[PDB]
Amino acid sequence: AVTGQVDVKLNISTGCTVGGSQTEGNMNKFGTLNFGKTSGTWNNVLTAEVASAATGGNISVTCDGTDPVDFTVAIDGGERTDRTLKNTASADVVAYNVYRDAARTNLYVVNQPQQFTTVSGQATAVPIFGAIAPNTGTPKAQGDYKDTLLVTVNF
Amino acid sequence: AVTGQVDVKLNISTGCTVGGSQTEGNMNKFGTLNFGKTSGTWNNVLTAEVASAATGGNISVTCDGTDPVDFTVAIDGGERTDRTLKNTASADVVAYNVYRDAARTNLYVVNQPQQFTTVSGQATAVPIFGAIAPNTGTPKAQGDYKDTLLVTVNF
Amino acid sequence: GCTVGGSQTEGNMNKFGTLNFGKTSGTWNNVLTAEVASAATGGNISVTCDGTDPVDFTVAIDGGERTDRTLKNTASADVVAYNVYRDAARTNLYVVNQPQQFTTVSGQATAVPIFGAIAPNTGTPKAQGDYKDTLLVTVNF
Amino acid sequence: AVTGQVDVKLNISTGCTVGGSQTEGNMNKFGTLNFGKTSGTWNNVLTAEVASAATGGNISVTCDGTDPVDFTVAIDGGERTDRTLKNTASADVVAYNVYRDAARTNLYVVNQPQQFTTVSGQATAVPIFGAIAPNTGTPKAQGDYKDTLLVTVNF
Amino acid sequence: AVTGQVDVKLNISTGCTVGGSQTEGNMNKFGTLNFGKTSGTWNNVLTAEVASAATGGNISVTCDGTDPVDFTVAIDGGERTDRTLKNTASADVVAYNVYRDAARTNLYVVNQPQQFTTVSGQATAVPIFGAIAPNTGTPKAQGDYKDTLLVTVNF
Amino acid sequence: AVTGQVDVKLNISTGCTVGGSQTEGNMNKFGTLNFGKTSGTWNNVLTAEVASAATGGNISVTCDGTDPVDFTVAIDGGERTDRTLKNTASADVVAYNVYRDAARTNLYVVNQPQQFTTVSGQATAVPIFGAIAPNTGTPKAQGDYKDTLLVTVNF
Amino acid sequence: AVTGQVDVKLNISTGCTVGGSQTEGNMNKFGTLNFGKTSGTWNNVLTAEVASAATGGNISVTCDGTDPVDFTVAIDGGERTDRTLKNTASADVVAYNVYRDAARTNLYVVNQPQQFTTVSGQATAVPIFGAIAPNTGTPKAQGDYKDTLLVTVNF
Amino acid sequence: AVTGQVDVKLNISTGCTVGGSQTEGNMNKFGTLNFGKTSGTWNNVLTAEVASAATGGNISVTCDGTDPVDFTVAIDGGERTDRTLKNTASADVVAYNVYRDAARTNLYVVNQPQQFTTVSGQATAVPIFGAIAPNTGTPKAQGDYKDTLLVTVNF
Amino acid sequence: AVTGQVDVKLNIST
Repeated sequence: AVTGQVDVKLNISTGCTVGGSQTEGNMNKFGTLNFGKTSGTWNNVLTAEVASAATGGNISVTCDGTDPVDFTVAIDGGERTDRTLKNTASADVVAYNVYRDAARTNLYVVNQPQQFTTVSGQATAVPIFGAIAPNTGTPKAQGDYKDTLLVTVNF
Repeated sequence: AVTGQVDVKLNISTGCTVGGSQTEGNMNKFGTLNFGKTSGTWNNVLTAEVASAATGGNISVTCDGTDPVDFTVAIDGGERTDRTLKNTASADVVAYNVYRDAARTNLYVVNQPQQFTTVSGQATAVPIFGAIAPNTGTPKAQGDYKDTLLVTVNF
Repeated sequence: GCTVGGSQTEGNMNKFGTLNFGKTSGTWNNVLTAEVASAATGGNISVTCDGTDPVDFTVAIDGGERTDRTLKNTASADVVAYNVYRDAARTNLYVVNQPQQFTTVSGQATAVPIFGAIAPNTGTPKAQGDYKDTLLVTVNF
Repeated sequence: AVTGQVDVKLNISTGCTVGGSQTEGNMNKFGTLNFGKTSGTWNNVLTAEVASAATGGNISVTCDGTDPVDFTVAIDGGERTDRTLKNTASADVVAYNVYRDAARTNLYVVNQPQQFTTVSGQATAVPIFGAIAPNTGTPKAQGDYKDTLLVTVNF
Repeated sequence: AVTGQVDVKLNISTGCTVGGSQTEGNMNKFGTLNFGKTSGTWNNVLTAEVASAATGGNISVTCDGTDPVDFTVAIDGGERTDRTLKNTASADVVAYNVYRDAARTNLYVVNQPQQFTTVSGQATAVPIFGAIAPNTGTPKAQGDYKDTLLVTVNF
Repeated sequence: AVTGQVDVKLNISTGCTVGGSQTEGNMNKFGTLNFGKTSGTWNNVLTAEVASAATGGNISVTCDGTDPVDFTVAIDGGERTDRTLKNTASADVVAYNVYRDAARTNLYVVNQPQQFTTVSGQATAVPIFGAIAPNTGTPKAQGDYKDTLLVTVNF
Repeated sequence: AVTGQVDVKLNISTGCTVGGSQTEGNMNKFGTLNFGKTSGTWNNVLTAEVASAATGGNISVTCDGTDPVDFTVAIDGGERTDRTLKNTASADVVAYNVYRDAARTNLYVVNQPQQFTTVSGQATAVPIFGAIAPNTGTPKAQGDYKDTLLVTVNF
Repeated sequence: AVTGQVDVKLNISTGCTVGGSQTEGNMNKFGTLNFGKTSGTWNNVLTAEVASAATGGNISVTCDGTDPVDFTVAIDGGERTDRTLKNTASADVVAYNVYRDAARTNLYVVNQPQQFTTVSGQATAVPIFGAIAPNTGTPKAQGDYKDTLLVTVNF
Repeated sequence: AVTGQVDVKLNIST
């Protein structure tokens, strides 16, 4: 019998809120990274942007205050922690990655706070640009591949 | 004068130990559930994970032996027994809950042994995922809200 | 007078409960901690008073069989030092032979939290077996 | 701490692929819209066609299957979202537009899926015809003007 | 979803301009190759010169600078890519060709940069001499035959 | 890159044709204006008539129809645009002119449509009467002098 | 639009010249065939010789060189092509003919090169002997009858 | 190629006609100057008068009108232009002359208009009196000597 | 202008 304590805390004062999300039960549904349909072996880098579940556009984070707040954005490694989509039925995997800039260069490194700025009376967009490498080796099995990345807007 | 007996017992043989805790005086400090800063009325479900007081990551329970032991995890209802954080100065309360899975579905029911597995030469993590409902009604007073959940790793 | 609930009469001595720390290895790094379980119901000892005005009753726990709060192995002579506290944070200690004060109102039963706590033994591994002690809790007025 | 979910998806079954592109790092380089050299004030509409980065000719999109698939083509508004080329050093801008037909009539409207057809065993070309209005007012500063239009072949 | 990049460029420094054109909407109308009226079967080679839409004479290309610039001229294959005029109503076709010299010898080969010279303070003419072979076989249907050759003055 | 359009047209309905010509490659060879042999300094006006390349006589233009059509005849200024024959080897020039009537009065003015009539079931002749002024000044160098006048029968 | 070519030529080397002519504007006036005055009905063959416009005597053709050159002489059929003089006002005609020898035997056949010889340092005369048949039938109307024969000295 | 003009003229109004002639083909045969037979060396001047070919007498010129017209008579120098009769076979010549008066005094000078008068309703005779000098030197060869003098009645 | 011919003859023999 090892009984222990867990201090719970919350500082209600002046915070920042994330728009574009829908409450899926008790977990914020931020959006979808829909690469679309594809064949077994694709030569072109499959690339799609996150579509917020609430509006359809990009996640719009706004802060509540007058001075420009600096908030951070961190995305995790997905269900299996290595950014791989898994086929619903078979065990095939599809490696992918999420970048921050339009040219697929600034990668959202696993469990890292990619910095962001936000001014009063304005909503800043969180570009989560997906990208998949060209698979010109083995044709992955037919079906639907999925993953649930947890995006962590933290301060 | 009602004098009575209390039998004390301890079976020293082959037990299981919880890592990630720090001994706060004579009580094991397991960690912190830090939701962060927030405004009076938040529309998004505030959500944070427990951070072990010893390492900063998740509580890592390991057992001492060779066969996989099945240990249980039970969390209580907090200081007031209804999972509410209380403002340090005023009497305002903030209802919350702790879940076990990443999607806020498998709730750690009050005083219930949520089952867990553990194999030899490995440490299993105890995910205590916090979650707070969207308060879009009354703005709670400014300040710091706290609670001390007692996590009970028992066999 | 005032009466103590949650006890079972073991012969001619009131069995109040059990302080079960559970199973453990020779050397434990975490403070072993468990709460008293009343022998009658399984929960906490529920003391209720018989009357209309709120009575102030006291609770005193002794030092165990050997008077130094040590559990003894049933076979060998190894000992395991422990202590019983009153509050959930292991701070307010039930000092040996001391009347820790308590309140009780009419039409209500007050619980007597006897929170056990054992220090982290990271030195010598105590021998295998069962360690026991019989603390005598003294509800007096 | 606002943690949220982003569902990632990919339907590997029977897709369409775009030829004529080169993988620039992790972003598909489709081509170049080279208007050529020009003076400060040009009276003639400057006009050039996209040159695929892989072959030099037009982007050749082919689909993978037997039934004629209807795929769409969408081009965005450029780096600044208003189809303006910017001088590498100064802040001068050069407004332009991309059309689909040879007579500069069917405009690729910003973020719009201009429809397209494709049959089996054939590659369809994606004509991205550039066009710049006659500037007979102010002479833009000397140097190189650039823009990066993101072409979005989607299904 | 195959998203890709198209680099747009323009070098504003010292260019060459084409005179004799009129801006038809957003496409430069260079001129007309009017062979005139004819009967079903003509024995003489029908021959006419381009008439600039702006002045009525020959396209006058002038360069903007002091050193003699060498610019090129390229004409494409017409609407159907085989230099055939099509009847507005029926599907009859009339094969033709455009030459550069007055004796119908130096042909403007399809998609080829026929070289040209230009000196400062002077406008050079672009002779686009049309020529049609003698049709002494089948009488083409009555009506108007048309084609739109795209002339490409490039550097 | 200045890309432009050139509308090509042909009205196949009821036209007029020119006889007496031979197709030299893709250019209609109408005839020859042979002044003959001459000495360095000639006192008499050298004068000869055009000899059609097909028959040897005068160019016979006939129209295809029943109503009398009014067609025009235009002759240009020769290779150098000033009606001068050039010696094949040296740079000496011999000024000349082409008239329409037998008395060398009605001159075929440069780039001008000298009017003509034509009735059904008849061929009208196009008299191109050459004439050279008496050179009694400087003796032009020995050799052959040539020029290629482009006759333009247009409607 | 039937555009065609007319090759112009002149061989300046060693030619032959015709004397006795005057340049009437741009046409060589060779002479006059003056039959004189006559009545409505003449019984005698009216006969006169050509009188050169320059001297009054016979046309004197001389060649420029040392070897005897053989040059030809050709006379056409007059204004109406049937050797008829026309009254200036009325439509009456007077048929005539031009002979080469003094006895009216060797006729200058229409468009025919009647041969001639010429030696160095000498001028040969071109006898154009006119002759009119005796009209003893109908009296032609009063007035002046004219014609313009084109004499063609060619080599 | 020296092409030239010869104006032909005839004034049909009120003329004069010559009688006594016969049309030899297309040339008026006026008469014969028959000296008769003679020996190699004649001492007497051989003398004979012209005998008209039509009647046998003298040429009778009559004018057509009412006022007395003054017409002229001109005789040329014969075939060789020096008034010599030539033997048909050999090259011997016989010099002669034609006079106008009966006493061999008024000579018809070569190419000269010897004047004559003529009144209405009367025919005037043209005396062409021949005369040959006494040859008392060399005897000319046997045979027939001939000449054809062209008499020119002109106005 | 009425131009005409006059044949001239002489028979030198006896």
